[PDB]
Amino acid sequence: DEAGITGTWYNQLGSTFIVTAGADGALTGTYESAVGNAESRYVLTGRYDSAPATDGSGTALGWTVAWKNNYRNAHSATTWSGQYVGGAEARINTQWLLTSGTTEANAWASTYVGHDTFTKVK
Amino acid sequence: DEAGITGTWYNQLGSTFIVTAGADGALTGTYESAVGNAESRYVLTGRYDSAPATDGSGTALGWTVAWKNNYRNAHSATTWSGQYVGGAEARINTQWLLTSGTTEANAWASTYVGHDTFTKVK
Amino acid sequence: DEAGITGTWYNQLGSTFIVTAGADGALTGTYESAVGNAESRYVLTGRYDSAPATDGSGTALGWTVAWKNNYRNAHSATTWSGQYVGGAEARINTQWLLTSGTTEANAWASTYVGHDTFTKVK
Amino acid sequence: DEAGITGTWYNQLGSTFIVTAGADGALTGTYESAVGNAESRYVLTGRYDSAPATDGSGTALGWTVAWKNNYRNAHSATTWSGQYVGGAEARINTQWLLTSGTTEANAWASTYVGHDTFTKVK
Repeated sequence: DEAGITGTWYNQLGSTFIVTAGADGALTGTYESAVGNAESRYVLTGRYDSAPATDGSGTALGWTVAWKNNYRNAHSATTWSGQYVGGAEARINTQWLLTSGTTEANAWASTYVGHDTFTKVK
Repeated sequence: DEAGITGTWYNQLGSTFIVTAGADGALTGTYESAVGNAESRYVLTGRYDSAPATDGSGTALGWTVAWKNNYRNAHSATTWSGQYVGGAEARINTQWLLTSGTTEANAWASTYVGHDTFTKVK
Repeated sequence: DEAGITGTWYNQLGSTFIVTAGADGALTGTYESAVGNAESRYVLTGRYDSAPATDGSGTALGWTVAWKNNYRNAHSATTWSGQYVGGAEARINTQWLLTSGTTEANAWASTYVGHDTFTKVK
Repeated sequence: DEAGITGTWYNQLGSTFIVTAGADGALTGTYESAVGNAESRYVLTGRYDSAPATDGSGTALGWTVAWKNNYRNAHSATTWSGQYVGGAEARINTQWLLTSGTTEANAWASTYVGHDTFTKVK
């Protein structure tokens, strides 16, 4: 599913995920968040299963954005872990962890958890 | 903290995380899990905050491993999201999400969550 | 929102959440999972914010089910943490953690994470 | 493990978890957080597996605190999901989800995730 994953994806917040899937399992591209302490595009990288099961299962994948670019630095990183599901209404269904750099006293509150669903439309 | 992060790290399970931190925010290297459906080294990639706060806060980072190599394919991916804390007993404190490729009927059970602490010793 | 929360709720899997909200912040009732190692109803208990903000924010709440009843014992417990949002299309938006009893060797894989959205219809 | 679980527990932050395990699977008691927007004791309730496996596995359990008492209201709830491990150095190993009541615009950032380990000492 190199073909299936590569391209522009959109989540329920209106964020834009632009990815290229490599034959080797690499994910590279850019992320633009519609929310939070974010402006414009941020580098992403990640990995995907380049030889998924042929029993109708999804394709496992994940990627990271560190929220620093030329405009802003939110001193934080998000990882998305999920699976690509192909077909007429292709989706990437994810859960994510957003960690901030914190002092040791605040480290208990360093990490948000959430879920994003990406589609090829909207 | 390019210097601080780059090198060999070990978690509480005895897994080995070998990383290079790029001046640009890139993380590249290899991961070897002491547990699960895993053998030998797997590619990782990720990102880190290359200009962290100077108020004693940690450095945010994350990375992904897709559990396919020349030996095995576990049809799964783990993302670690966390922060690097420098000093005499440097640590990377993480939480992680492990997603399997699943059928739609099993997708509710696709994702494990856990936490790993990495040190430069053991 | 004692009135708003009390009643029968349904999630996207077709599970049924039957709850009573107490004036004191208590949640009591029963849960029936449409999936997994589950049959019929299981006891639940939990808590909710009985004096929520009046600025349009949701109402925080959570509850637990241990997956033992007279029929089955899945040696596991799920906690849902979320917020109630009132109005024409009332919802309870949750994330959940499902922990199994494990041996120490398997404890890294003890916990699933997911998300459920409950509505008053279907 | 009604006997094993019932009593006073302490986590790595110095919080105090006071619980009674019922023969029926109920957990009742009080929680006092050493951190966050919290003062004094808060009601908790939860559930545990009252007939765990006899193969050396832990005992699954969970509980909820809504962060309202006579002193403060943090408009939030935490759920802990985990397992009790008996013996000389008994532990309750948990992961937790802390949800705030939010506006719909902030709901993506409503939930923290973390992990607490409880012991009978300190």
